[PDB]
Amino acid sequence: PETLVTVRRIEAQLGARVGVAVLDTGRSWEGYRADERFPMASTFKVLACGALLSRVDAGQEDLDRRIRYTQDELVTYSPVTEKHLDDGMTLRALCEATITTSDNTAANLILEALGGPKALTRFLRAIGDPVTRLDRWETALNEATPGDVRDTTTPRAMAATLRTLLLGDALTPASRQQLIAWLEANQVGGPLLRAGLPAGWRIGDKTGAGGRGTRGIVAIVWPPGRAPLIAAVYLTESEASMDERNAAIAEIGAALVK
Repeated sequence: PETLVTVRRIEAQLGARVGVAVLDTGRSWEGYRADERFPMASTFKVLACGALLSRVDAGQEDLDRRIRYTQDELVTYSPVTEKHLDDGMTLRALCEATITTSDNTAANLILEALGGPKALTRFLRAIGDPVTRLDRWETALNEATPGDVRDTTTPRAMAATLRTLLLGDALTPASRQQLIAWLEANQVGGPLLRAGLPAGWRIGDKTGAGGRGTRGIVAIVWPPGRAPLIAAVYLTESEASMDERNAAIAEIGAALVK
C-alpha cells in the first residue's frame, strides 16, 4: 500500500475526491475509488480518437477527409484549428491536434464526425465499457457539477478501455500505433506524470482540466524492459489551486513508480 496513504492524505489535505486505477499488462491489481465516477475533462479525447480510428479501420471513415469549418464553430482553446480557417484540416490532423494540443474545436469536429457524444458512448459499449459516457461537446463537458454522471468514466473502466484501444484488439495495429504515437507526443500534461517519470521510460498520456477543480490524466507507460502499465488518475471536488492540484496528481503518479 502506502501509495494508498498518499491518496487518502491528498483527499484529506486538499478536500478532494481522488480516483486511481493502474493496470499492469502482469497479473496484478489494486485501485482507489476505482469504480466511482469522475469527470473525464480532456481525457475523453483519447477515446474519441480511438472511436474515429475504429471507423477508419472499418472503411467507414477517411483520415485524409478534409473538414472545412468556420469561426463561429471555433470554441475557446483552438490553438491549432484557428490557424486553418482558410484551408481546413484533415481528420488525421484533427486527431493530432486534440491528442497533442488538447485543442477543443478539433475535438468537437471529431465528435461530429462520429455522430455526436451519444455515438462515442455506443462505441465504448461496443468495445466493452459499461460506464464511461460522453454527453456534451467542448467546452460544456468540463462543467463537472458533483453527482452529475454526464461526461464521466471510472478509473477501472478508463484503464480497461485504454488497454482495449492501445493494446487490445478493438483497433487495428495501424490505429493503435497512431494513437500511441499521438499520446507520446502529448504537450499539455507535462508535470502531472512525465516530469517525475524517470528517463528511459516512454510515456504516452492525456490530461484534463475541468470545473469544480477537476484534474485528470490517463497514461500508458513502458518501464525499461517491462510490459506497459496503464494508469488513470482523477481528482475533483477540490478548491485547491491548479498548483496544489497539479502537485498531488504528480505525487500520486510518483508513488505509482514504486
